[PDB]
Amino acid sequence: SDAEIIQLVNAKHIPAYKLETLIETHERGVSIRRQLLSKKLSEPSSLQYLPYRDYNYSLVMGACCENVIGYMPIPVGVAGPLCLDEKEFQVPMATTEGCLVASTNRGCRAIGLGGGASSRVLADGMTRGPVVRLPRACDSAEVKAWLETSEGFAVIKEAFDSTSRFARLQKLHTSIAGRNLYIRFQSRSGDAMGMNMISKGTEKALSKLHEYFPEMQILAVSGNYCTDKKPAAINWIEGRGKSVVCEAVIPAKVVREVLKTTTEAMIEVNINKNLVGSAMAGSIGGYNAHAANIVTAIYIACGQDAAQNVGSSNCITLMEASGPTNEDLYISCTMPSIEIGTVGGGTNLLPQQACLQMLGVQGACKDNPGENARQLARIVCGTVMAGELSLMAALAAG
Amino acid sequence: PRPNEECLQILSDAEIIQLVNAKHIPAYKLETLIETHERGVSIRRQLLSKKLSEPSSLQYLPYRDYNYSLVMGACCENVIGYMPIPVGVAGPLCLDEKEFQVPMATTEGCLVASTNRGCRAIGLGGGASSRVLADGMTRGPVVRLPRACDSAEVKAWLETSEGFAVIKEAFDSTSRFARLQKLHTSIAGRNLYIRFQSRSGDAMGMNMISKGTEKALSKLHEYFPEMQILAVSGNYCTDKKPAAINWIEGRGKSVVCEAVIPAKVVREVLKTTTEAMIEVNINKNLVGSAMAGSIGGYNAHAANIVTAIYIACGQDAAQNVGSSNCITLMEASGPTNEDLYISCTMPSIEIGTVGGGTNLLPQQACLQMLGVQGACKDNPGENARQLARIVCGTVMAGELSLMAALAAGH
Amino acid sequence: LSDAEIIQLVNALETLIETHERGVSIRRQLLSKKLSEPSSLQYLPYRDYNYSLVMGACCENVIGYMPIPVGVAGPLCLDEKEFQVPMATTEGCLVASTNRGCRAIGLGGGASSRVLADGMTRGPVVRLPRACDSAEVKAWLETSEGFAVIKEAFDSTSRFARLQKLHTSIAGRNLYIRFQSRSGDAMGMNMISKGTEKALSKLHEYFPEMQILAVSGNYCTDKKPAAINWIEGRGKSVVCEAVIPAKVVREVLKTTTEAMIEVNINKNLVGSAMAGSIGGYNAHAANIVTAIYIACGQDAAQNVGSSNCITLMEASGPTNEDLYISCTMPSIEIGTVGGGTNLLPQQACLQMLGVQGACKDNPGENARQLARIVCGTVMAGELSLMAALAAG
Amino acid sequence: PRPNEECLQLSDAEIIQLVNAKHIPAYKLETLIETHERGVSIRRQLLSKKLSEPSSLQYLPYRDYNYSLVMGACCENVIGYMPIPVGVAGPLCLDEKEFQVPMATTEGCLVASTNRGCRAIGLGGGASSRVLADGMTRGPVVRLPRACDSAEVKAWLETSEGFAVIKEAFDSTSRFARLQKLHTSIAGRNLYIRFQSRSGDAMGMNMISKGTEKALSKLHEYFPEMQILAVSGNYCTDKKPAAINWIEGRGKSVVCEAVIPAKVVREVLKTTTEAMIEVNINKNLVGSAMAGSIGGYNAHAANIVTAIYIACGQDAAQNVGSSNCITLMEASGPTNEDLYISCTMPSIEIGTVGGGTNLLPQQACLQMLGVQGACKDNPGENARQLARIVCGTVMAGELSLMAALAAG
Ligand SMILES: COCc1c(C(C)C)nc(C(C)C)c(CC[C@@H](O)C[C@@H](O)CC(=O)O)c1-c1ccc(F)cc1
Ligand SMILES: COCc1c(C(C)C)nc(C(C)C)c(CC[C@@H](O)C[C@@H](O)CC(=O)O)c1-c1ccc(F)cc1
Ligand SMILES: COCc1c(C(C)C)nc(C(C)C)c(CC[C@@H](O)C[C@@H](O)CC(=O)O)c1-c1ccc(F)cc1
Ligand SMILES: COCc1c(C(C)C)nc(C(C)C)c(CC[C@@H](O)C[C@@H](O)CC(=O)O)c1-c1ccc(F)cc1
Ligand SMILES: Nc1ncnc2c1ncn2[C@@H]1O[C@H](COP(=O)(O)OP(=O)(O)O)[C@@H](O)[C@H]1O
Ligand SMILES: Nc1ncnc2c1ncn2[C@@H]1O[C@H](COP(=O)(O)OP(=O)(O)O)[C@@H](O)[C@H]1O
Ligand SMILES: Nc1ncnc2c1ncn2[C@@H]1O[C@H](COP(=O)(O)OP(=O)(O)O)[C@@H](O)[C@H]1O
Ligand SMILES: Nc1ncnc2c1ncn2[C@@H]1O[C@H](COP(=O)(O)OP(=O)(O)O)[C@@H](O)[C@H]1O
Ligand SMILES: Nc1ncnc2c1ncn2[C@@H]1O[C@H](COP(=O)(O)OP(=O)(O)O)[C@@H](O)[C@H]1O
Ligand SMILES: Nc1ncnc2c1ncn2[C@@H]1O[C@H](COP(=O)(O)OP(=O)(O)O)[C@@H](O)[C@H]1O
Repeated sequence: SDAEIIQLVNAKHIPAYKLETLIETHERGVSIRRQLLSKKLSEPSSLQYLPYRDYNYSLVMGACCENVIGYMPIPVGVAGPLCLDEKEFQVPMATTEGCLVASTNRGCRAIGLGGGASSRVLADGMTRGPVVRLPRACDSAEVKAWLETSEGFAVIKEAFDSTSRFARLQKLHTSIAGRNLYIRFQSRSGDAMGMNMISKGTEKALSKLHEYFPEMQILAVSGNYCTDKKPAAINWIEGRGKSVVCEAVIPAKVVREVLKTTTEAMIEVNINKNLVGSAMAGSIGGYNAHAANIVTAIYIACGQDAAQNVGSSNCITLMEASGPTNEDLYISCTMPSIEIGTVGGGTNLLPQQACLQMLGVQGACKDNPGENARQLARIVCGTVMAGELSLMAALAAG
Repeated sequence: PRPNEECLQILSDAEIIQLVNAKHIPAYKLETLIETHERGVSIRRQLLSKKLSEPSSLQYLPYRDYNYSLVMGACCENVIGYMPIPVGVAGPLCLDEKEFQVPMATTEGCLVASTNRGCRAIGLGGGASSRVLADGMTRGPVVRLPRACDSAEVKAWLETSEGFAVIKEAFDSTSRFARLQKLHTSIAGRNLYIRFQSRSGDAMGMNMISKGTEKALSKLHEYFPEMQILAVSGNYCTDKKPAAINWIEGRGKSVVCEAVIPAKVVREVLKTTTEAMIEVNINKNLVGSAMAGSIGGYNAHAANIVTAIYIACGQDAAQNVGSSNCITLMEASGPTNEDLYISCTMPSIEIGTVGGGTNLLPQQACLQMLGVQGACKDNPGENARQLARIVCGTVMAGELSLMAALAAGH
Repeated sequence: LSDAEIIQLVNALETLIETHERGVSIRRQLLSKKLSEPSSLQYLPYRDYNYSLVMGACCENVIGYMPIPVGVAGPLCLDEKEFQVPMATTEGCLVASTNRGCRAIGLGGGASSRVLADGMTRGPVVRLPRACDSAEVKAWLETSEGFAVIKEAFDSTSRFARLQKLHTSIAGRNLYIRFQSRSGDAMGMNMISKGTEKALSKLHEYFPEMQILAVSGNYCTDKKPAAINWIEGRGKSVVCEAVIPAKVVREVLKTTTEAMIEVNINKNLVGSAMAGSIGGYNAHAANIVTAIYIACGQDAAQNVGSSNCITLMEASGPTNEDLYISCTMPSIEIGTVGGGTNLLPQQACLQMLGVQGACKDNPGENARQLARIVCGTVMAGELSLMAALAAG
Repeated sequence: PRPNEECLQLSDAEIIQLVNAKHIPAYKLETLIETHERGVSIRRQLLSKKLSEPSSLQYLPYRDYNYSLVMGACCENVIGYMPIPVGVAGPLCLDEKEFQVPMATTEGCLVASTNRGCRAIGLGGGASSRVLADGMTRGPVVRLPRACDSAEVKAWLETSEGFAVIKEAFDSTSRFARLQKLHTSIAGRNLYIRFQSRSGDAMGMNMISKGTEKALSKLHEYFPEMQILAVSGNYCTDKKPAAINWIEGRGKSVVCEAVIPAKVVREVLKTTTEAMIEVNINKNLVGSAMAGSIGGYNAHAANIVTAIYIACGQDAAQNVGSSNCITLMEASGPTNEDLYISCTMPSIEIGTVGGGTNLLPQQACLQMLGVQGACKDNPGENARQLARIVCGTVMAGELSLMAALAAG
């Protein structure tokens, strides 16, 4: 019984996190971990409203989380339809910020009444940037030159690509800092965000490189040159994951009636807030109003890694006068580094798979690998554009 | 399935759907038409379900038994259910002579485990110490004057003791927690960006600062009638976008944390040496981030910890953008210089224990678990400050663990 | 003694020898023997130059001087005055294009400028045993009493040294302190350093465990790009503006207001954004800043931060066909006394502008006037080059 | 003083009379007169009357200078020249050679401190350097009607075929115009294209601008709807701080290194290896990080770059990006008491042919280094050698100044 397992565990031997190994059932393991934790709290009843029952923990234990004590429910709203590339999407948004889903929905409506939005994927490739060290800068220079010859690259590419069917080493960007050499490996990864896959490829590639340069020390599989989950100019300038651009034209009438403002007022706010304002703040990649809000809500709803909102949110929002009389609104959003996937990680869980299915991009695209992930990136870029339209109209109106 | 003329009373499921499609009523008004909250949701799902390519795609999206009462008109719209995020626990975290059991909402494997290991190394080292260096949420509107000479005049005016006092009075009249601290202004030709900074009790303070800013700008307008208020936010805050200003001047809570890990613990718990950790920290977190052209990203993975705690505690997760700013430093310490000194400095943790998502019960549970839920009666803001310290300490545990693993390499 | 005699004595200068010009001749001969082209030095000038002002103040191991052509652009109609701007450069068409920009402004009724802030900085890095201690020092530095004592100590070092504010930043047990102060008409580097050393010494008396790691911890920030100079300013922060009549844009600049605006937005704002620029939202401020700095005896290496600029353009007037233009430069590091401004030729260029030496009546006014002149000339430079790009 | 309508054959005051009468612009004095120095003397006299103190130009030299090289090439409305003291630091032991480095500056102790740095390196066995990349850039901004079109152009430019045709049109403009990679970036319907190419021993601006013009003209044939907004869209990026130059390089990317024996650090630099390291990490790495620097992880590279640039006829305004540098220091040797130091400079914009290097005095400083003009047999080698020299001198400068800060 629980009372029995509790005193057996209190007898040090087994730690609270070794409950999924002993106890013959997931949910009970959680209940037992909770009771044990409750007694260590200044308020033993604090867990009362934290849910944990009837959740499919089979897919979570040993793949997505440890020392599980329940789950956190995030309200999921829906914005749409989003008319993108001649299709209609109903976008799931997990958030606790009031008016976010509503304002984004309004943005979607303005786009719909404007004939829809168009998007293009400009680049696709997840990255990993390890740091290695040579005895001297002259040696690291030699390695860089070697990696730059067609023969050196081919050897590394072969080693990298042997690790998986989706591992296709695209290019290599190397940077030297004295005797240190940072190597940025880039590769597609089917419909997976590709972090783990690229890591495996990187470890195999660095090993092959160690044979030709035995004096090379592999300091860290990640030397922050990726760059993963930290702001960096490199992701903005060279891209990371999926680089996407979206656009739409909003008829003056729609700007007037749906957005409650004018094209001229929107343009003036965009230039002075999103361009000049971000410039005065010393921003690198943050030339937008609130891309992070949309990226985050969709990421949580679709099982993405929410911490990747850091670089995935990079965006430059542009607005221009358009049309016969210059009263129509041209708008574009360019996002160079959307880190996303429809396979693996949190996308392996059922509730998040439901939101992905809702968009028609769940799991692998069997006939065209990577297409589901690309479609999801396009959807994110389009929804961000709807979000930018709506919030900017509100700011422009006062 | 009764006809529409009869259905105008106060009925059946298929009938509401037929009344919705017929009288063209937007799905978002379902909360004001049906009896429960859960049924408004169920109908919305049913309406939504026909507009899909896979009508059964919502099958596993939970929606039943959720307390929508607190969500409606406050946290979300067009609700079709909720998304469960697994919550793990890392700890105890020995911080400032207390012990914390940190809730972490995540779907990334080994994150909670590695962070837990980091907590253990710290506990064995005698614990961590933290300090709140600054506290003040900001809002940075952009106004325009006819000429740069006029915007310069406004800037100078805002810089006199009398001008500031007038603005501070106007700003502070809007709320009991609104305490205008300072003003940072920047000019770009005829544009003037004004960064208002103020404490806000235990609330993250976005809404309170906006109200204060609107009252202050209105007052400023009385002194300079030719001033045009272009946007209540001119990106000079800066909210949810990377910016050097948050890194250099801070935003929300600026915090520093530190600990010393005995060589023995580095060896046995972290599976490496102090010397290897230091070498990885310098060449990855300092030199690597420098080569990548990073502003404020001199850390290994602060964003992972900040995000997991933010989701579990009802914070605004989109604020992970600036809240994640962190510089992690490591150095040789002790008699033989073999013990590991580690510090994490986070200038812009945007956080709160009142309002927004913290008004929901499940997230209040995670906040209670930390002992920082809601307002602090006897010392306003203390709960939010305590939460920021906890976030900074957990990030440091996360940095310790991940760096040890990278240092041990293979 | 001959020259080959003194040379032989050195093997087996201005201190030993009597003449200044002779000591240079000797050094040139001594150095001549180590080069693989000893004749190369024949075209490097050295005679008829008074090394008196240079020795022990501006340069060492002097082997001559480098002549930089000085051109003149103007008149520059700024704040109801007219300036003839000296520009030392070797880049063809720079002076000419800048002159054209000046003409467009003159025809537009002139330019207006304002100095928004004035204060040179020095940002030393100190260390405490623990982050908790550095936090304590920061808190103390932010109290009115703590600032008062540091200020008293800083200001006691010179008549001009006046401490304005303190910006402190923590990195674990490290504490970076940015001292900002006016400095009369001097660029103020040396003066601020003296003040900083006296202030840190005083701070040490309150916190004996504090280690002064370096008088400069790169938090100033001097001669390296940094967001801190852009956001908080350094030296003189200046804004300049003008309106160019549609006719002038058409006839002098050979383009239209609409084309200029479109180039400014997509080049200076969007382009600089795509490039990941911090403070480089302009076309070529560095060209003007550098040419004037060399001609006026400023420290040319300071072109790094001094060049920070955001150039803005918009439609103005009744029919919205006139060109409104502004340039905002947050960190112009400049001076009219000390350093290279102590030399006669550079003093001539400063006199040409009417800002040489100290402004006895109001210290700092000459330096402020020079900063305004630099900002206005940059604006003329931006107008001209942008017109050329908008046209083709 | 003869009458105006007589003089067309005359004195100084006669030229003045004519100019002030017909409102003939001062820059015309070059074509108007027959000589050069007299055109300068007349411009000064004319200018002197437009000054609040007509005696201003008294100490600004103009006599005995070679204006033939300047006129129509380096400067306009010339009123004289500005003398910048030139000091010498060295020998600089770099790659088994010895260099005597010319430095034009007015900052006291700069040459001296740099000289000390050179001595510490010499006594340490010298420094080694490598050129990692070479390629000047120009980054124009073009516009298409829609983002979908600009994306099509980007994709087209990325094919081996599309590139070849671009490389052709670009290369056909010069002997040295040899186009390497293309880096494109999209911002909605805007497309920024960064052309990168070697340029022999020339810094490369004009050369690459020409290639870019012909490449864009070529691209306009495949895309008639493409509008060339500006030959430079700030994506180069030239003379403005930018992360792109730091990350992708511009001009010459160079790395330099040396090891300084503990004894030398102690006796010449007056400090210890341990103190130097501690200052480097907390000033050049952490300090620059706290300041929000992009590419400024050094103590004073700009000082050395500027002094050498002025002395060698380089474009001094290029000190903005050319100064980018990350200075690194670490414990080395058996006893781990020796000082390892490296400086990495990704974007040194330099040349030994063209611009100010066409003038004699600056050619003297270039000859002093043995890199003047074109390298007949190995094009670009002189410019590369100059970049290595700059990187090595910066390293000497960093060593010396850091030692002084460490000692206190
Ligand atoms: C006037 O309110 C505008 C508004 C709206 C409306 C569309 C309902 N929605 C949101 C939300 C519901 C989308 C936010 C606030 C958005 C916030 O998350 C991000 C924002 O702070 C980023 C920035 O612009 O700097 C703001 C809003 C934005 C900035 C303000 F100062 C005040 C209010
Ligand atoms: C070798 O594995 C190290 C490791 C561990 C271990 C402590 C379990 N946990 C995580 C996780 C579970 C904490 C991550 C990966 C962490 C990832 O989210 C952020 C990381 O990418 C940040 C960065 O350093 O750039 C990595 C890991 C880090 C860098 C790699 F290249 C590969 C794997
Ligand atoms: C078509 O020529 C434009 C022109 C002019 C004209 C005003 C004579 N002058 C200069 C000079 C004489 C001012 C430069 C070249 C200016 C150069 O120094 C800086 C510039 O490169 C900064 C930038 O805009 O990125 C350029 C020019 C600028 C960019 C080109 F691509 C080509 C030519
Ligand atoms: C204590 O003097 C150190 C010293 C020396 C010595 C080699 C004589 N030379 C120079 C000169 C002569 C090389 C400078 C001053 C150097 C200055 O130009 C750049 C410097 O400011 C960059 C930085 O370190 O942030 C400084 C110096 C540097 C920083 C100070 F705070 C004070 C003095
Ligand atoms: N509660 C809500 N849920 C979803 N969308 C909403 C909500 N409120 C407003 N919207 C969006 O905002 C737009 C504006 O609606 P509203 O404020 O009622 O003004 P109007 O009647 O003038 O359109 C709607 O078309 C809808 O897309
Ligand atoms: N079409 C596909 N795209 C991507 N991954 C696929 C596909 N089909 C199968 N897979 C499998 O899924 C893995 C990616 O998921 P995972 O290992 O969780 O890593 P990550 O979440 O870091 O991308 C691949 O290594 C491969 O085994
Ligand atoms: N599943 C897990 N959940 C939580 N913490 C974990 C988990 N696995 C490991 N840890 C952390 O990692 C530390 C290392 O334990 P383990 O991997 O068994 O190695 P060792 O037995 O060599 O110490 C533990 O003290 C704990 O803090
Ligand atoms: N060599 C020069 N020196 C100084 N200013 C010049 C020079 N050439 C042109 N300018 C300036 O540029 C403007 C352009 O004149 P010019 O080159 O003759 O072309 P245009 O008359 O076709 O506009 C003039 O107003 C003048 O101020
Ligand atoms: N009006 C003035 N403004 C500034 N400095 C002045 C003034 N009058 C005299 N001075 C002197 O000139 C010195 C400034 O020159 P210097 O020490 O070389 O420093 P800087 O680096 O600022 O040029 C001051 O210390 C002071 O003795
Ligand atoms: N070896 C060489 N390398 C480069 N340029 C050379 C060489 N030999 C002759 N030249 C000529 O010198 C020019 C370089 O000077 P210039 O056109 O002013 O351009 P820049 O100074 O901007 O590099 C080249 O365009 C070419 O005509």
